Amino acid sequence: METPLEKALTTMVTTFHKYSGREGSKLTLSRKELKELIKKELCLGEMKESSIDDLMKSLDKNSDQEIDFKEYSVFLTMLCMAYNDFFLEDNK
Amino acid sequence: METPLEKALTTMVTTFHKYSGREGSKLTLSRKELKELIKKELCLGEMKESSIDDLMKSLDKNSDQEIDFKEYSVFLTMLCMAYNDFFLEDNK
Ligand SMILES: [Ca+2]
Ligand SMILES: [Ca+2]
Ligand SMILES: [Ca+2]
Ligand SMILES: [Ca+2]
Repeated sequence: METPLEKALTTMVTTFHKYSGREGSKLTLSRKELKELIKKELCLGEMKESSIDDLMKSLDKNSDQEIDFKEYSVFLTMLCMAYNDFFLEDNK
Repeated sequence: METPLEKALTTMVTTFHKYSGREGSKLTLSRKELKELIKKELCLGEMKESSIDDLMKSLDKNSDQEIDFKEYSVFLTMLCMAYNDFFLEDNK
């Protein structure tokens, strides 16, 4: 038995490991694998090419242009804060 | 239109603001709000009291004994790496 939150974490592992196998290492999202993933995973219109390549420059820790899981946790942090800050303007 | 990952992050924001609202300040998980949240989010059974008291003490960068949102992303990081390391014994 496993929660809808363990299934949420599993989905984050799913789109990560699945798209992380598009290129580079199978544990990294290259700047192409990440651009591929964001362009499917975040549907909200402004996921445009310079929005993603400047985001990428801030998600990455070293400019290797391969996103390791601890680089990728920066993405997950900002997105989980942004949906909270949305909820603070909607449920009020 | 918003993805199953945005709905996974929404689930995380929903459990978060609910338990992060349940003691101390409302954007922050106290040693009790966290011990609640973990034992609600993780069905594992090794989410035991001293495992959680070390985990809390290991999450709490600042020793204030609430978990701010940027403390809480460290929990989500360890879990997204642990379910990947699970997935690496199956989808090898
Ligand atoms: Ca890759
Ligand atoms: Ca990198
Ligand atoms: Ca609190
Ligand atoms: Ca703290």
